[PDB]
Amino acid sequence: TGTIQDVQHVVILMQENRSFDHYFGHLNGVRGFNDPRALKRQDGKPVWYQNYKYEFSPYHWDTKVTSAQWVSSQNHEWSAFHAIWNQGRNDKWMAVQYPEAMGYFKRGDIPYYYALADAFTLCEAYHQSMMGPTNPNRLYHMSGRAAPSGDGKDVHIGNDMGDGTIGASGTVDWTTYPERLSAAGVDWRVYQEGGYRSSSLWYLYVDAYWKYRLQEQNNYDCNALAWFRNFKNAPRDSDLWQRAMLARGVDQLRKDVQENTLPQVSWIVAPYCYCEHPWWGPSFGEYYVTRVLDALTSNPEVWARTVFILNYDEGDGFYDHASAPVPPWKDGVGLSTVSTAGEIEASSGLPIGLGHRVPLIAISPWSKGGKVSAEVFDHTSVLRFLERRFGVVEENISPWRRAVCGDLTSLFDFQDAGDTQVAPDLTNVPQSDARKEDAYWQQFYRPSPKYWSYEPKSLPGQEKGQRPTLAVPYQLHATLALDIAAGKLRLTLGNDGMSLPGNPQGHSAAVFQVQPREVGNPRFYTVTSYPVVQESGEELGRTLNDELDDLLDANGRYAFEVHGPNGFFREFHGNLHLAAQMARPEVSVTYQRNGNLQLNIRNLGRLPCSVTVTPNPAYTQEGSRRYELEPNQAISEVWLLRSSQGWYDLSVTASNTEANYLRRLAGHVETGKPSRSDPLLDIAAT
Ligand SMILES: [Ca+2]
Repeated sequence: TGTIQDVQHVVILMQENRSFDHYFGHLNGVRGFNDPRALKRQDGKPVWYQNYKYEFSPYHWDTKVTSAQWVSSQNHEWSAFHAIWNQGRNDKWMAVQYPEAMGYFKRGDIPYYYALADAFTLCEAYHQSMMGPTNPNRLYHMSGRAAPSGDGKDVHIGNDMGDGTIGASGTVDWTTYPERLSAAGVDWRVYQEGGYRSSSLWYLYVDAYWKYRLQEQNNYDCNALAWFRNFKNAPRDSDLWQRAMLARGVDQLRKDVQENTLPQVSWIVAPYCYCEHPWWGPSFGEYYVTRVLDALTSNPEVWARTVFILNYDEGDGFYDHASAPVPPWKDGVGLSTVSTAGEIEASSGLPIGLGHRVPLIAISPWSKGGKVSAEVFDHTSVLRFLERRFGVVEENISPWRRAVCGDLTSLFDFQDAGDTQVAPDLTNVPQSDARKEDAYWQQFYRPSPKYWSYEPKSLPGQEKGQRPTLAVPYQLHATLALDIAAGKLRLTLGNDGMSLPGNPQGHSAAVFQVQPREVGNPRFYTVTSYPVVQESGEELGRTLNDELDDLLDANGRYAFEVHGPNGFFREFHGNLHLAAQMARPEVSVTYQRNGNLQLNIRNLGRLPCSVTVTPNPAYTQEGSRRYELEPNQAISEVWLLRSSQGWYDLSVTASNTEANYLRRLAGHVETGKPSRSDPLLDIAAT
């Protein structure tokens, strides 16, 4: 016992069109509306201000007075999503969307979801695989690739795949993971209220004037297994059609749980009235989650070996501030040690994914405590988790997606059981029934939310408090060097990977985003903790060297930021041409074993200079330290960080040096053990 194999039943529930900051932008301990490493626009304001001939900012939807649970969905086409992305700038959020997409909810509107988040594990770095519509994301979730072949050509980007119910009438013909599950011999099933032709336009997309209330019989064509040739043309009495595509119910799920005959792996699909789609409120999705939870938790033996994973397909047009890792798509935009075959759209040329943030909640006896996990995951991580548990490896996973995204084994603590019960409120259906009842009956008639009448006087804050967080394998180095001969900027990016209890040795892949504050274009890098054998016989990995030639101005001015995973910040400023003929310092880092930090300052110049280190006042109260460093000199300093929860933000300045010269270092020391969240989140952003 005590391993991943102890898990026996796995349930996957997948809702629609809810971004991260829309739900948990206020929750304490998450990288929410007050991320201190927020992206900065060209004008110098943080990205929380968006310019569309006027200044737009996020605002709090207050269901107690308006109808925020009934808002029409926005436009989230592929072109719209990529124009939002803007090749890493992420600043045209209001260019294509509409103002109402900037709203966010609070605990007063969704008590059930916030109770779940406070009680169960939440991922704040979960990204959608394709920056596009629903079906391709669900195609990735059910197959692991949205193309007939893994060469990057003919990848579906619009929407054709379907079952001829709500306008989607296509058929795709590559190997699907449930087929591998059937071939292997693992019991799998799909829970939905109806099969073929259950959903109807006449029922759901005509405002449903006859009912407009509830439909517990259809499935909204969200079954991605039904779009494949083998399934769509399987024998009517065949095993595949029995296991996958039929009519079932959540009451039958409760019956199966109480009979100790739960299918090993269950895809739970939702009816349209409950699947969180913007035509319907989050309260209905809460009620369905309550039904699933009370059905599942109705037995000790079943709950002692069950893992329930709730996630969403895409974030729709709802606002999210982070910028997702992406693979290089042309020249002059960075290099990756791992071959990006099949990850780049051939016709368009821009990369497919990954995309913005969507919530992921893990409910299991091994996933309590209200923890927050900073590793980056995509839809393929679920299939990789099934691979890790059952051993059936899906080859359809693109190599870049295999390297970048994790396998969800870092969320759960399998060294124990923790088989305790769950709070009575979340399993108590009738109060959630009351919430659904007065949500439909009251918030229906309230006026709709605007932005021209509910403009915010300030950017939204965050709930007070920290949360314990889970260890991540990312430890990074980013050093800058100036070529005194060629006058170029050389960036050394490095990774090692942290050993984990869930990761036997510590394979990991990190993505770096380099943001030009003044001039240039964002440049992305992918490094890995293991060697990668390139097609030419080389051995890439563990270290990358790049040259930032195009960032320089006409007079040598350079000013840029280096981002990453888990709040890795390195801000570099200065100038080059005049810097040649006097001294210059350089800053290097070393992660001590016991969670402390070591800072080394290296001088190769010609005259002595004084260098002062002044930490941010929030983390610690000891004073700045200054050293008079000579030419060809170096000194090392040990910085204690246990009282700051193992986070650092240092500003290194110097005298007798160039103007505008300033170095900024910031991040979290990774040691392989769970720790707390960032203390700086609850400090007001502006
Ligand atoms: Ca969707």
